[PDB]
Amino acid sequence: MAFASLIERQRIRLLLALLFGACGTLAFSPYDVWPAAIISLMGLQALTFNRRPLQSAAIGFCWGFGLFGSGINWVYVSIATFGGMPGPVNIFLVVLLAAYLSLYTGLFAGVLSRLWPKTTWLRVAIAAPALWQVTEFLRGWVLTGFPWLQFGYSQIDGPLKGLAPIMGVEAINFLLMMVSGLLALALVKRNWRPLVVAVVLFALPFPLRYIQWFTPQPEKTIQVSMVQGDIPQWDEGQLLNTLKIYYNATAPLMGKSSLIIWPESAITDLEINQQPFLKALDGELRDKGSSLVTGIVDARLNKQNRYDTYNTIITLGKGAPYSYESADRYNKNHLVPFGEFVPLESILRPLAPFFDLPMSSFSRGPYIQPPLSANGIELTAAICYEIILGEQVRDNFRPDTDYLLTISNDAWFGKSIGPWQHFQMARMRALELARPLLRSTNNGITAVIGPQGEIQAMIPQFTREVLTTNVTPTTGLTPYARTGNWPLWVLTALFGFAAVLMSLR
Ligand SMILES: CCCCCCC/C=C/CCCCCCCC(=O)OC[C@@H](O)CO
Ligand SMILES: CCCCCCC/C=C/CCCCCCCC(=O)OC[C@@H](O)CO
Ligand SMILES: CCCCCCC/C=C/CCCCCCCC(=O)OC[C@@H](O)CO
Ligand SMILES: CCCCCCC/C=C/CCCCCCCC(=O)OC[C@@H](O)CO
Ligand SMILES: CCCCCCC/C=C/CCCCCCCC(=O)OC[C@@H](O)CO
Ligand SMILES: CCCCCCC/C=C\CCCCCCCC(=O)OC[C@@H](O)CO
Repeated sequence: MAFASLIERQRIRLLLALLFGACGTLAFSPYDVWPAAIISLMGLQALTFNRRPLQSAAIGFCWGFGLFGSGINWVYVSIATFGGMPGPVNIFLVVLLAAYLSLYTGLFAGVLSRLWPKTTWLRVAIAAPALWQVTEFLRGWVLTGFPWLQFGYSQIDGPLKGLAPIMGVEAINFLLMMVSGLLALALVKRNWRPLVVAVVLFALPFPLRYIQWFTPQPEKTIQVSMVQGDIPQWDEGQLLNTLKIYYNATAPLMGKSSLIIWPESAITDLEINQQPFLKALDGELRDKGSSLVTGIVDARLNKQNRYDTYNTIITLGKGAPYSYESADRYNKNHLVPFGEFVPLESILRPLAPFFDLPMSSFSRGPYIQPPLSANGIELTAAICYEIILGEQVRDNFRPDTDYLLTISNDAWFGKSIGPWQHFQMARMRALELARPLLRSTNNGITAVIGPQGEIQAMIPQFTREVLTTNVTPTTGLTPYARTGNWPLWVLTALFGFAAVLMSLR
């Protein structure tokens, strides 16, 4: 009898949930098995059927734990290499992070069955997508958020990619949970009608993939070069060898590439301390008709005679004469949680011994900043983690933007799937805004993404290489570039409002 007790059957559901959760990791790069997203969501919606809320919440937690425990544990690579803590602590911190994010899938499951206990199409097709949209927003907002592993991104090369330029990637998250909900409903109820509807709703967006919301601008085509210095991890001697690598790789490209790009924090020294190098390089670039965009750390003295330390992008050369007082620059807005700041650190700071506090704290640039301009080219900039924040990138985008720009350094996570998941989401921005995206990294993944998310050029990871190719700007506004998120939030409110009112009836 034991195998069939009520608690054992609940536990079986918890194990299955863990498995279905882990299957969802296969949807994202480098695995790119986009059907695994539909499989993972079908289990989440099937295993929560006919459960009390706290049971369902536990199922949603274990589902998320399988998803995040298997799709985010690459953060271990950075913790174990630079954290200085024993192995067990490092494992525990990774488990901790996955348990934290699993709270939001648990919240989704608990709320879904509490308000929509019955196995309906309303539950799986109306309430679930609406509620999923809410709990996923909270995951990406609370404590500055971590909106990593959103199944919509797995459709970058899939049947539903045509929806992203219209309503953004969250619209794909929305439809996937609806389509997966109906498939789950068809199987447990062994009924063909929800299957047909799921197939229609899933296939209707297919032709949209062929819409080109943009027009190429051939007369503005240029040769761009992206230097992948592949620099490992307080030594001037090594900074000089870093400028040597970048200068020597860049010098033969001046006069040939109109735009040259070094990655995040390529110049591993304060801008204040490199005026002679930067002015000399400015002159050489200007005298050959080339421009350089580069990452750097800028400790800027402020009104209060203190230093705001920014993660910065500077410009030099033709159409961007370098100057410490230039406004042709970009300061990272969204810092990496636990990388560039610790959440809640401002509140709990007065109690910390001064000697234990970090030497410097990173400051944040404004949420909206103008495009960078180099050699007459408009570049909407995002640094590293910022490229995953679709709404933010779209609010900095302007109709005159020629290319999206992202520079980053993903060496912290070595050979793991992290950099690939990051690269995957970056491509969704190019598709959302119908602009080519230039992605310059330290040791990968360095690539040019076309206006429909396609990989147009790329150099392999872990190589000291220059990616040189011709790139063409685009003009035109996708429906999502014009609107942003609010169309889907209306649809989410319509769905949410209609579902909860019927649950009250
Ligand atoms: C068929 C039955 C098999 C039983 C369970 C199957 C489901 C698996 C998902 C479970 C995910 C667990 C999360 C723990 C964190 C991993 C970690 O410690 O980090 C590793 C990192 O060091 C490597 O980079
Ligand atoms: C600032 C932080 C706020 C974060 C927002 C989320 C709020 C949480 C409440 C609701 C959802 C989480 C509770 C259910 C999961 C825990 C559980 O039942 O575990 C069972 C499992 O362990 C069996 O093994
Ligand atoms: C330029 C503008 C282009 C605009 C294109 C965007 C398209 C987005 C809309 C897609 C969402 C439709 C969802 C309908 C739900 C039907 C349902 O719940 O069925 C239940 C039944 O199956 C139970 O048996
Ligand atoms: C009861 C409350 C429990 C709440 C959950 C606890 C969360 C634990 C996770 C902390 C460990 C993750 C460290 C990631 C390092 C990022 C990095 O490498 O930085 C890159 C940066 O340098 C690029 O600029
Ligand atoms: C003791 C304080 C307790 C505070 C409560 C826990 C808060 C949890 C929320 C968010 C934590 C997850 C962030 C992981 C960062 C890895 C990443 O994304 O880096 C990739 C690349 O972009 C870097 O270059
Ligand atoms: C009731 C019907 C039968 C139920 C069977 C369940 C079927 C679905 C799930 C598939 C199980 C595989 C989960 C792990 C996938 C590998 C992965 O995620 O690799 C991440 C790795 O890289 C860690 O970093």
